[PDB]
Amino acid sequence: FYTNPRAKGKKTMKFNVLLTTYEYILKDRAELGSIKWQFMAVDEAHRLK
DNA sequence: CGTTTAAGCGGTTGCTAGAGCTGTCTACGACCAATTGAGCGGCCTCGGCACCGGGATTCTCCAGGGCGGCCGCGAAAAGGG
Repeated sequence: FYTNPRAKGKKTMKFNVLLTTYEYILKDRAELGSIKWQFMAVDEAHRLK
């Protein structure tokens, strides 16, 4: 995730696109909600109906 | 300890049960008065068990009649002087 993971400060990102599923969104919402996302793409949006 | 499997969580999709609210009404139960008949106590009487007097029935005992054994006793046959 982090370009500088050993630093104690605000760590910048290293990746560009993160592919995930719904289960790990509901499992790791605390570790993924504190990221300033620029774009979001949700496949099979009828699950979000 | 290795492996499988089913619990846990999230999700669909419609209908129905049930809680809550508002409204109406009707049968049902509280209430009261008059009444009376079912419950509690006593009083009287019979069914059955028991007590007492009287009469019929069977078992035990005392006395009479007959028979056996003794007690010397006494008439009689045989021996002796």
